[PDB]
Amino acid sequence: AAQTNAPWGLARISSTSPGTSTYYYDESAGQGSCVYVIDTGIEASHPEFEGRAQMVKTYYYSSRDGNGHGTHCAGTVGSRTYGVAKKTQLFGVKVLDDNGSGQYSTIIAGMDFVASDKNNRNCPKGVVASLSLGGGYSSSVNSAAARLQSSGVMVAVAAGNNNADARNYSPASEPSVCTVGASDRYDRRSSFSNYGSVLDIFGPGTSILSTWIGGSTRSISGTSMATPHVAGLAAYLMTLGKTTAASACRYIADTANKGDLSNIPFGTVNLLAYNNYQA
Ligand SMILES: [Ca+2]
Repeated sequence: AAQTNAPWGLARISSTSPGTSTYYYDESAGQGSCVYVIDTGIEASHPEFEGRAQMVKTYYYSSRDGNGHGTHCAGTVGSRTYGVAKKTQLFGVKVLDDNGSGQYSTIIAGMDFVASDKNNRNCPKGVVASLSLGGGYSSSVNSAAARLQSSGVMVAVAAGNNNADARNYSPASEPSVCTVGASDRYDRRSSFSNYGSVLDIFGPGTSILSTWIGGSTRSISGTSMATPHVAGLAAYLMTLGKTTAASACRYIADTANKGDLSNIPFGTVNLLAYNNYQA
């Protein structure tokens, strides 16, 4: 399949080189997979989700996304125009309030929720979780991310936006999950992207167009935006039968564009997520 004039990040993920604008992907499109977006929520009613998004949990007085952040992320995962996995099922878990904030304790609870909740969902091709959030190092937060992963969910997390070593952030520093740095359309490490040995992969994160609340769209930037590209990619690859929740991060690293990014600090992987799709 070919989507012309796609957001640059979608095009980049199906390309061996920067500077193209068409997104190429197998039409299976992540059908039969599920992605949990653990964030400010999802405006499920957005036309771009086509009935494939649902709120499953909130820790606040509402499950609506009163921010837009969770909605943007979900859109990059699986909206029809702005999504990597255009046919995946999207499940929203509101651990972050409408200011985008959340106590670590609620975030942990949300991770443990998904690990159980996938047993109440129909996801024959596999389960992915996209965590575009983080804070300072916490062993409890990392442990929760490690449980979610061990349970059979492909866990993708943001490296963080401090232009700093991600070892000092959680869940970014957890070894057993997929930690995702950000790049721009010229293949530079995004100026705010964290780095370090704990990163597993980079995805598009600068100037990323996706869905927003009020049924609109906008371009914003962050390792928050890179993460859902990798999450959507994993879901897509799982439906293709190429990989599984336990091996998807490795598989993506293995099949990545390699050595192509600039301003990657010494000791950080130079790998850009790539679907290796041959149209
Ligand atoms: Ca990691």
